[PDB]
Formats: sequence, C-alpha cells, structure tokens
Amino acid sequence: MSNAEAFYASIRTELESIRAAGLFKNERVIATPQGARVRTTDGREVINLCANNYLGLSSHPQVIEAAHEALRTHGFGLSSVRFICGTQDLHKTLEARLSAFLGTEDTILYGSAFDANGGLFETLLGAEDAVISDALNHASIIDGVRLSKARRYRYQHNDMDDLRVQLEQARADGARYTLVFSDGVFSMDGTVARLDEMRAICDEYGALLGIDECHATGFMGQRGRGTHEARGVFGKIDIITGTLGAALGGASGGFTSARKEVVALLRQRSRPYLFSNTVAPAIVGASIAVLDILEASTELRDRLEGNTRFFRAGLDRLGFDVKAGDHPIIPIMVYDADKAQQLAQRLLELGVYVVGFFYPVVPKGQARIRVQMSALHDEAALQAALDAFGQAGRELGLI
Amino acid sequence: MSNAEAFYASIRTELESIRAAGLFKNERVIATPQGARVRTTDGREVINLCANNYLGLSSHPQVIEAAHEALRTHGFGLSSVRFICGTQDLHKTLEARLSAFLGTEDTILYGSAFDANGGLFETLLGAEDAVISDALNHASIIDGVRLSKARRYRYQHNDMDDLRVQLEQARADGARYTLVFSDGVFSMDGTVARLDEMRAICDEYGALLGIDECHATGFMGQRGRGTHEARGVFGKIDIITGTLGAALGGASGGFTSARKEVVALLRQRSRPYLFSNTVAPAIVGASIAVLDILEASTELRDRLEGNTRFFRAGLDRLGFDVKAGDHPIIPIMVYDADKAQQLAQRLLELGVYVVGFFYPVVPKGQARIRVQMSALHDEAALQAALDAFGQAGRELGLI
Ligand SMILES: Cc1ncc(COP(=O)(O)O)c(CN[C@H](C(=O)O)[C@H](C)O)c1O
Ligand SMILES: Cc1ncc(COP(=O)(O)O)c(CN[C@H](C(=O)O)[C@H](C)O)c1O
Repeated sequence: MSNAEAFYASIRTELESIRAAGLFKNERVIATPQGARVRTTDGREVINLCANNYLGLSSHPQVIEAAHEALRTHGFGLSSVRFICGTQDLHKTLEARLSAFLGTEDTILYGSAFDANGGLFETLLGAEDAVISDALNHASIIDGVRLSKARRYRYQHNDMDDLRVQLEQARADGARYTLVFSDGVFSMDGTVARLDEMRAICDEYGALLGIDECHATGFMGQRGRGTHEARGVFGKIDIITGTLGAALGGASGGFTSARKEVVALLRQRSRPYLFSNTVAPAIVGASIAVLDILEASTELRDRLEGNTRFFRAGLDRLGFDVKAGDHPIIPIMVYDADKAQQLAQRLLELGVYVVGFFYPVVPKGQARIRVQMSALHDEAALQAALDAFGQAGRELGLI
Repeated sequence: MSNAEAFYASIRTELESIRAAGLFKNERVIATPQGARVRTTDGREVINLCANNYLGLSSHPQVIEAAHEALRTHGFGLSSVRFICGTQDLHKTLEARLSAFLGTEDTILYGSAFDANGGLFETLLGAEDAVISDALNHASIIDGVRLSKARRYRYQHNDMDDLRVQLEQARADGARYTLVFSDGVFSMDGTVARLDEMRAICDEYGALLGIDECHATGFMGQRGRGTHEARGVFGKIDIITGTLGAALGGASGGFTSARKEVVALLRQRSRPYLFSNTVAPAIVGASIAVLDILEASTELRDRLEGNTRFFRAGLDRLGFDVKAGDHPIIPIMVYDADKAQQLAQRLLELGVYVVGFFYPVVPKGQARIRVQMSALHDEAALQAALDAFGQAGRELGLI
C-alpha cells in the first residue's frame, strides 16, 4: 500500500460510515428558477418551503431585469479584487445604499457572508483582545474567530446571564477591547438574539456589539431593516455582517457595515477583500434594485409576517411543537436523523419540498426539518402544505 | 474615555500610519465593463493591463448572452446552499464539464477559489497528517491550512531540494498522510510550479500533490487545461483548486477537482459548501458556455501567449528587469511603496491602467507593479503601452 492510496481508503471508509449513520446528504436537482413552487428534473412540481428566499426576490422580474441591464451596461465579470480593477460605480453606490438602509456610516462588499465573517475579526482584533460568541453562532463566525489572534469566550445560547459571566472572565483575563458577537437571527432554530439586552450589557462593560443578519436583513423590524430595528437599537450596532444571498436577491455576495474607520481598515487589511474576486456587476446592480423595492413599500415584509403567523398557528393546531416565535424559520424538531430523512422524503411524495438537517449541520440528537416561509406563498400552497404536513406528521408518528 | 471609543481611536491611529507608510490603497471607480480598454468615472479611457481577464471572456458577447439566457431559464438567485434547494441541473453539468476539462473524476463548486481553499484541508486532513506548502503559497491556502489540524511544513519558493527536506522531516516527524500544496502559477511573481519534479518527488514518499490553478486554468498548457498540462502531468493530480473569476468568466465561483471520493466527502463536510450560498445560476450558465468556447478552439489562449511574449520582450529591450517568456503575469519590481503608487499614477496619465502592489499584498519593501496580459489587446495598444512604460520608466529612475 502507498500512503496516497491508503489516504483514499480512509476517505472511502469515512464516506461509508457517514452513509451507515444515515448522515449522508443527497442533493436534489431543481430544473426551474427558485420559486415558491419549483420543479425538479423529474418533472414533479412541489412547494418549496426550505429556501432563504424570504421576500421572493430570487426570481423577482424587476430584480431579474436589473441583472439584465447591469450586464448590458457593466459586463459579466470584473476579474479583479476591488483595489486593482474590480470597483465599478455600482459597488460604491450599493455600499452607500446598504449603509443607509442598515443605519451605518459605511459598508464593504464581500463575495459572501462567509467571507465577511472570515475577514472581520483577524483585521480588527489582536491577541490582547477578546471576542465573546453566542454558543450557537454560525460556522462562518467560528472560522473568522479561529483565524484571529483574539482570546475566545462562548456563552450559552441566548443566555444573558452567561453573557455576563464571560465578560467578567474576559475582563478578569485582562481583555483590552472586547467584541460580543451573535447571529441576529439564528439559522437553525429561528430564535432572535436579545440585542436590546445585549446593547445594555455591552455599554456597561464597554464592549463592542456585532451581529450577523443573514436571516434578518430585509424583513425583520417593521421596515425590514433587521433584528437591530426589531429590538429598538437601530443606529446602535457597532458591526453588521450580512449576506446578499438570502432575502436581498439570493444570488451571491455579502457585506460588513460599520463606522467609516472600521470599514476603511477592512479595505486596507481584510484578507478576503484583498485576495478574492469582487462581486459580479449584475449582482451589484440587481442589489441596488432590491433596495429600491424594499425602501418603497413594506408589502413583502408584511406579507411574509402574515404567511408565517398563518403557517405557525396552522402547525400549532396539528400538535406540532412550535419552536421559537414570530420568525419565518420554523424548526420542526425530530431529533433522530433517520426520521428527519424519512419525513423530508415523505413530504416530497406529498408535494412539499423541505430537507433534513442532521449532523454536522445541527448537533447530534437534534436533527430537524427547517421550514422557511417566503412572502411568495399563496394560500393554496400553504393550506396544501399544511395537509401534507398533517398526513406525514401522523403517518410517521410525529402526532 | 470609554473602551469602545478607544478601540475606534486605535483603528483611526492604524489607518493614519498606513497612509504615512505609503500603504493606503485608493480604489478607482470604473464606469465601464471590464475589457482591454476601460474608462473611470472621470471620463479618462485607459489601457487595462492589470485584470485577471486573461482570455477576454469577462465581457465576451457570447459569455454575456449565456448569462442572459441563464437568467431567463434558471433565474437570478437560488438563496440556498447546495444540499437544500441550491442545486440546479446547471451546477451538475458544469461540475462534469470541469472534471472533463481538468482531467479529474469529479468537481465540487464553491462560491470562490478563496473558499475552495478555505474548506479543503480541514475536511481531508487531521492532526496526524501534514501539509507541505511553497513558501509563497496564496493567502487563501495559508488560511485553509490554518483552519485544519495538520502539521505544517514550508519549503523554499520553487526549491525542489528543500521540498525533499520537508518531506523527509514530515515522515521523520511521523506524518500519516502528506499533501504537498502549491500555486500552479504564483499570484505575485508569475512563476510556474515545477509540477513535473514535484509529482515525482511526491511519488517517492507516497505524498499527495495539490495545486491551485487560478492563474492557469483556461490558458496554461497546449489546450489551455492548466499548469498540469503544461508540465505533462494532466490526469495525474490529486487535488486541483481554482476559480471561475479569473480566465473563465471573471464573475464569481470556484471549485475543487478530485477523485470522486474526495469530492463526495467535501460535499458531505466542507464547511463553505454546507454553509454558504450556492453559485448563482447565471454564473454557472455562462461558465458552461466558457468551456464550450475554450474546448472549441485554442485561439484566445494562443493570442494571450503572443501578447505576452511581445510585451515581455518589449519591456526587456526597454531596460526593464523582465525575462523573455510566456508568463502572462509580468512583475515590475519597484520595492518602495510610494514609488509604486507614483509609477501607477504616472502610467495612468500616460494612458495605461495599473495599480501598485505593496504590503500586505506583497512583503514590505518588495513593492511592485503586476502587469497582466490579456488576449484582448491589439498590437496598437500593446505598442502604445510599451511607450508608456519606456517613458514613466525613464522618468522614475527605473531605466
Ligand atoms: C492563487 C490564488 N488562489 C485563490 C484566489 C482567490 O480567488 P477568488 O477570487 O476567490 O476566486 C486568488 C485570488 N488572486 C488575487 C489576484 O491575484 O488577483 C489576489 C490579489 O491574490 C489567487 O491568486
Ligand atoms: C448567520 C449566517 N451567516 C453567514 C451565512 C453564510 O452566508 P453566505 O451564503 O456565505 O452569504 C449563513 C448561511 N446560512 C445557511 C442557511 O441557513 O441556509 C447555512 C445552511 O448555514 C448564516 O445563516
């Protein structure tokens, strides 16, 4: 045996254990645009309830037309990081619209939220500083922290008391600056961070407050500005990282929004911004259209909140356990991974499209279906999906 | 004075000393599509010699039209990671076409090359393994390796004897599996990895060979297939990472190409792939067309080769320390950061667009201009370019 081929056997062994544990993930091949209804390459039309397309913007024809126009005026790719020849007028324009929307001085675009998190902490913090994370923070945040030299603290999920004991330890350990950082809305359970309480704890210790708004920007708060708007601390957030790939168009791209001098150091020093391609023109141009849509009317935001309130009461009525609260992320816990796989594949036979979350996406013993509400769902699709959730939801033992 | 405001003052202090050191980067706002000539918002139209638009596909009309049709048929955003509702028939087709193009059994798409490298090493290698890296490996590779638990060795730049020293040491230190990793073509100096020696050196020790092919894919090799074709190792590479935002369209996306079991484990566990948005339907669609163009004829990469040799031989006979060759990346060393901004500025006034390179993009005191060739350039621009370099080179003590 050569070491190389041996390595391929340990890879094949790992792939077979993952199957055996029922933890293997099967891709489904959609053949149409992203939509509240969608058809896979088998011709079966189904109702999509597991997309980050909260506002219906991923195939919105005005967003589509803005991409078409931005291709005619601004080309297909730039093939350059921002500082060489990758900055068009669109990137500056969008950065100003994002900053105004989010309530901040400035904004720096990234290829993804993953990279915005990836290049945030290492640029702003050093070995003498501390970051204190909610224990449920998105993987991209964990990896951004791991790439920094800062001292690390984690506090129990949404546990404000634990947040206080960590800031005490952090101060006891002699932290210089301290950044408290959390998902604005948590990906896997839909809970909303208590930014109002966390603003207060932070001011008391003198710590910065950052949030990751991938599941909030565009539809949280009455004006859809985000978790910080929904919790009364709009204009009082040190650092907003977020995505363009969810409620604001769903194509690609991300951002960090902060004061002008934080953003300025990120342009000078943040490794995904120096060493990774700029956002494509068509994506930036459509993103500007998305901010016009949302600053002219809260109709999509409001319609989304209605579909969630309808569909959450609906799942409550059937004896399903309504995790979290107002949010469009409805996590239907099943704990066992195999049941999650069964329920998802049985809902596909009943014409509903959701998928199973299990390790490593969610902790072991905590598998689930994440149902996601879009503003685009019609009553027929929703009342139909409730039936399909009812049948399978009894036909497999969930109640 | 509160802790938060002191942090912000620290950031402002840091910005200032970046300006004083001659290291502050200023973006140019381009009002036009990417191309051989470009116009900033000040109306000036200049010759672009600093893009990754190596093949001119960034604004190629058939590429722009394929993005249009992809918008029509497959929408604008998918707003999902791949394992949920983020997989369309396009992603599958392109993963196959790339595997065929690169010599591999399968491909996995990422949002960028930065994230392809980000999620490689941590998914394949453990604390008991090793990674041997060329000292000048790309920042994204260093960051991928940092995120894994593998032991890290470093060999001197392109030094085949030192590569053998690390391989010996790693075995002596008891490494289980070993992966030797390198830029195919190196970002800041244009040198080509000696893949042919490395594949033989790696074979003695049963090590894996992995290569980053951003500055290669599309135009290196006879049929433009990469640094591995140009070294006659095509079909014999364990891992290829690479981008679509350089020669292959310039918009977004990346990939890792490997034996079907590597790719399958990356799908199961690679953190960027599970946890970050899928590539946008327009980019995959235009990417499939780019491979249509490049697999139909070698003309574009063939005239990139001509533009490179003409321009390399030109700067040589002008007095520039520029070797004759066909490395589309032509480094112009300047060492001083201030002298690099001045050379870029003076070349701008003379009708040529290039940008200074300085710390942390290159080592302190090793500042440069990175001329970058493209298949787009006609001889009248190539010639007018040379004239700009002869003069500003004369004016600044460079020749
Ligand atoms: C070898 C290598 N790998 C990976 C990446 C990341 O590529 P992507 O844009 O995320 O797809 C780059 C980006 N190279 C830049 C550039 O040379 O212009 C940077 C200034 O080094 C690269 O050179
Ligand atoms: C809080 C947070 N930050 C960052 C990201 C990555 O953002 P981007 O796609 O790289 O722009 C996500 C993606 N959430 C995904 C999803 O929930 O479907 C994933 C399965 O966790 C997120 O929830």
